[PDB]
Amino acid sequence: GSSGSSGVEPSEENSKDCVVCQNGTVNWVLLPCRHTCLCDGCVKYFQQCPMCRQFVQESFALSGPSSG
Ligand SMILES: [Zn+2]
Ligand SMILES: [Zn+2]
Repeated sequence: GSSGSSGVEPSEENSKDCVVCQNGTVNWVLLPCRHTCLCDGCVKYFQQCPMCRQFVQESFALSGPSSG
């Protein structure tokens, strides 16, 4: 029972998300830089940061009070 609205999306559907698959929520930091642009899986896809391209020496999952 609609008129013809074939486009229902929020103001902005992009923020602190993966810049590789933009499908899953990034929950891993790429230290040192500590950039979260790689999903739990994409984190292994690129040994470096897809933003700063810094040799990833250590990586940990946020798993904190920071979530949407
Ligand atoms: Zn991803
Ligand atoms: Zn980075």
